[PDB]
Amino acid sequence: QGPAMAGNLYGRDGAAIGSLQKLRFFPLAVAGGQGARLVEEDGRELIDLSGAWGAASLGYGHPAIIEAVSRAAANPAGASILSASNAPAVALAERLTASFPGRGTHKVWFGHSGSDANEAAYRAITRATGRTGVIAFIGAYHGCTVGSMAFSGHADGLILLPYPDPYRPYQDDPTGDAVLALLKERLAAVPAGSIAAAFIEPIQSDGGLIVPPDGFLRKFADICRAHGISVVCDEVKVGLARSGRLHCFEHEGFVPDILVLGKGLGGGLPLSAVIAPAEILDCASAFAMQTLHGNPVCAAAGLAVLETIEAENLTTAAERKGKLLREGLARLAERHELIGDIRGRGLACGVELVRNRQSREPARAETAKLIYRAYELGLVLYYVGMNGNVLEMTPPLTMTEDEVRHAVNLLDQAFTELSTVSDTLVSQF
Amino acid sequence: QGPAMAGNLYGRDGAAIGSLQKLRFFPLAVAGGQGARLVEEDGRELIDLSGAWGAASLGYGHPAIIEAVSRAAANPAGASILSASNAPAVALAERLTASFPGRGTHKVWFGHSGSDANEAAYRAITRATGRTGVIAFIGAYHGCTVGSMAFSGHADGLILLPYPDPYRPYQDDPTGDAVLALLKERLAAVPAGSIAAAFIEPIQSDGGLIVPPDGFLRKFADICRAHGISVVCDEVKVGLARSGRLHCFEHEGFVPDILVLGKGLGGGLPLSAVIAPAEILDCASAFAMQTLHGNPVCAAAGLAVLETIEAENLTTAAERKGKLLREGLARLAERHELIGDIRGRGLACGVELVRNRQSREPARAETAKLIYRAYELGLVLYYVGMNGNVLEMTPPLTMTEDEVRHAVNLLDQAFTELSTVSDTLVSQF
Ligand SMILES: *Cc1c(COP(=O)(O)O)cnc(C)c1O
Ligand SMILES: *Cc1c(COP(=O)(O)O)cnc(C)c1O
Repeated sequence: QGPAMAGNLYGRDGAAIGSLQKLRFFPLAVAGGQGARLVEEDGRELIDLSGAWGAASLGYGHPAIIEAVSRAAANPAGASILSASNAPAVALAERLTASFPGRGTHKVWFGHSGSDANEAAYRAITRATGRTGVIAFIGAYHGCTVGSMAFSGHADGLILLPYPDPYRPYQDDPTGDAVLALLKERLAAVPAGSIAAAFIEPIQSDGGLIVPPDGFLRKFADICRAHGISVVCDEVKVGLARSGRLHCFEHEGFVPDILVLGKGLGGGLPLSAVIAPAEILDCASAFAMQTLHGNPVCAAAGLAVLETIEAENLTTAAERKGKLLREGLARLAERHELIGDIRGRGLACGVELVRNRQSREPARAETAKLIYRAYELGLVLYYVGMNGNVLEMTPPLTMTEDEVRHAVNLLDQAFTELSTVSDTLVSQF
Repeated sequence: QGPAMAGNLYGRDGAAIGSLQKLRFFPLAVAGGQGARLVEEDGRELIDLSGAWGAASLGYGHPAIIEAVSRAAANPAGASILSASNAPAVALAERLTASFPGRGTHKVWFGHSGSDANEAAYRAITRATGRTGVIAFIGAYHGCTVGSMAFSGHADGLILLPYPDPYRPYQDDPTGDAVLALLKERLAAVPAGSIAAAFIEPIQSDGGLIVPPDGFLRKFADICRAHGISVVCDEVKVGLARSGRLHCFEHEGFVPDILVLGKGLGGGLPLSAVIAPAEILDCASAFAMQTLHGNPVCAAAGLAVLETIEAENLTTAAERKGKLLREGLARLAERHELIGDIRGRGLACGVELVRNRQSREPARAETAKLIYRAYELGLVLYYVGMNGNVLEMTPPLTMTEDEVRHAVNLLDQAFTELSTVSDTLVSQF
């Protein structure tokens, strides 16, 4: 608690920035970055296996993002989509709609964040249908605004379901059929046509990076469509190439009615999008708008991200580098009993820590200590999960094979030195 | 409705972007910009007296914003304030707190938009106090999200008051004392201590650019403080040098408890801020957070805006160029009877149009036609107001004396040729 520490960048953050928006696990204080590496005020370098919770899709200082943002700042097509059309925003909407199977029928709404986008999707669908009921999952993370929290699991007529977890199956049913049956029984108890939409994550993020059982999401989508319920796929976390296909729903044998994007869409700038049927997004005007929505600098960044996914073959990169990561982690699991489950798709990877592999008892304290030690060793990653025991890895898609190796090595050391981290120091955060 | 028009940038915007977030008055379609001028796809240049609703504080392609954003993109301090401190965000918070009279007691929360910021302020104050009641004004524009609309005038325990307008005074009382008296009588009817906060705009934006009567806001603030009600000053529209003082409340003889900033703070990037007492912003953690909040590119832009306000003496510029604008408009009022009132401070200017100066009957249809004709002539401005009859001028602070002249000349022509605009063409929007 001395003056030198209080005067460093982390101490100044405490004195100037309120705690309201902080989610802090260790005293990471960044002054710069390059590739998949962060540089602290003191000059210390770290590998960022978080990639800013997935937002730094192209890592730090990617030349495509430099080029686009500098170009747009020097010759910006205004500042907004609200009261003018602008070139970069329109080009972006065109590209996003062309990427999606509903390209002939769908349009785009632009926001600043995943929270904003999920709020707008819910508001538009309820307006369009005149119904407010909504299905979502327990543990779902759809945002942290009043409008997006109304159907988060982490609104009038909310039905919340368990998300089927192959490692901890609801009703001991590894197929997830018991969750579908539960949904049917819930729907039987409400008036016909009273549910407007279903929000789903195709890999549950904050819930624990939980890939649902084979077939489950297709079946779920079929139940929704049988009731005329719009299926909204929240791909803020696992979209745009991260899963090893461009859209994560490509792994799951269905196409949603509405696709929600964010995080890495902006490559480190604030950008989100909803791709929805024209009838949904055209049901009102001047209805869900913020002044800087569709600003050209952020639109330019989104174009750069899409262009770079193509130019650097990042779908295939994510699939290759995800296999490499998972190989490394499987080697770690030979040596460290704490590792209970390694899961995910592409470069959305979760590692669940347990005190015993038979019982699967969660290792909550151990996880928090692990990530603190990793920070000390020069690797940044966080945890998530209902039980606080799932390491989250969402590195930049451009992270090199060498940086994947180094991160795995640093993680190996963290696991070895877990214990060394004091309870008091960790409970500060 | 032919293919060439449908294939131009405005037509493509209609086919790809939903109407949900649009607020369109004429078919403005922008491909670039420089200074205070926009360039359409077809190459036509326009003077932007809107400045993107106030957001383009430094105009288009300002070198300070180019330099900052390019620098931060090339060496970004991560992407977020949530799970790391970062250098530009901390420096920004420091500068914002130093600018405010509550510098010893206050901290900062960062958002993407004015809507986000107003939502966060309301959530924090209600959490901190355990009270949800709130005072706001009829006609108030605090945002367009579920959380910011809950106390907009354009929440449980909402008291809404008339905003005192010198041109149309409530109860024929030009001082606004009747509105204060009404407030006292409303407060007498609620339980002691049940109102947490009062949101006010120091010039009402969407309401009609309405500068309140001398003394009113100081008196209002005193009533609030007598009841322990936190005073929140929403300066999203008229803050940061636009009024000819750095903070608009400087004209009004009070200091708020909480200051909300947005729009031009980012100079065309999405950035907002709340400056509030530490006890308010420290009352929770992980409570009001979005992944890209405090990202360094947007923080860098905000630093550039603050630095440029200083380096280019933009407070004094706004006061000088606002006098020049108001002189020009006063000349227009000699010739065009429609002009009923010219008001505002600095470069936040409103011109209210009336069918007759004695009766003050609003000229709603005429206003819409006027701005459409102006667009055709090469000037961009919009209207606002309860009666749809207030031209809004919020140009970039860097707009030159020559561009002010040209805009006034183009407006003179618009007024002359109002009639020429067809009802059908204008009612399309
Ligand atoms: C991150 C995330 C959001 C929210 O995005 P923000 O930018 O934090 O508002 C929504 N949905 C999912 C699945 C997410 O991972
Ligand atoms: C523009 C404005 C807002 C909302 O800002 P957005 O960026 O559109 O969310 C809030 N308050 C006032 C006074 C405004 O002018």
